[PDB]
Amino acid sequence: ETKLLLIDDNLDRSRDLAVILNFLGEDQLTCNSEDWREVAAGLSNSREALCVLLGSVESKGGAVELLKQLASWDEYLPILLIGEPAPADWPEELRRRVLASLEMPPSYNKLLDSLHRAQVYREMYD
Amino acid sequence: MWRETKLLLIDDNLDRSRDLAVILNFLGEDQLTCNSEDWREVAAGLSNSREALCVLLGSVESKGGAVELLKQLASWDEYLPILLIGEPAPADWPEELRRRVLASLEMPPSYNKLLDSLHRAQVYREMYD
Repeated sequence: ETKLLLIDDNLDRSRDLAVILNFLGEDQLTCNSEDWREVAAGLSNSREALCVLLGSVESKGGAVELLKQLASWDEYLPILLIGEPAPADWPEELRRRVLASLEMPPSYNKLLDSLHRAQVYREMYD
Repeated sequence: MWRETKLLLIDDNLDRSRDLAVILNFLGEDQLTCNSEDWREVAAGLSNSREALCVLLGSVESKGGAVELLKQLASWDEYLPILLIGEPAPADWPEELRRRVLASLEMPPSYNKLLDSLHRAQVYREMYD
């Protein structure tokens, strides 16, 4: 019984992403870079979070900093990039957790396939 | 066997209408979006009524009601199927109209029912072409 973790500072895209995820019957919590810890404290524990859906981080230290934090919160939490460049920028270590970099809106298939991939990833890593 | 088509979204509930557009956009389903006061104007931009696969119909605050709206749609093209969004087809309605409503979609829709309803639409279009 898991929830997706939707972390994206572009509010408009977020609202659209949630609409699609609800349509898809995929549960999710909606947070930004500033408040994601609070919202994530709503979950029993961290393993309730299947995957992070990540858009744009407008906080101090950017996506890479948010990501460092995510992996100290749960280093087995895989990431899904949506609507943002694939960055060769990121250190390999935290590029590792990024299952796929998807377009906005993602294709129906890519999205489902990638969520399936996040299922398996969590599972193999428990 | 085919031709290119578009969905026609008529819904005065604007937040629902925007949400529906996001979903259809996600689905790759070309569509035109309107409310009841401007639907004629928006629809005119089609080549003809036959490029409309079907109507997704929401709430109608038009002078009169959705019943009248259905009536105009029918005169326009009587083979143009209707999908009720967010509304069970009222048992109150007259069969000539009811005969055209193929499905009622709960909000937010199910992927499999939306697809099933679009399929019924296509079977219906091409039956009377």
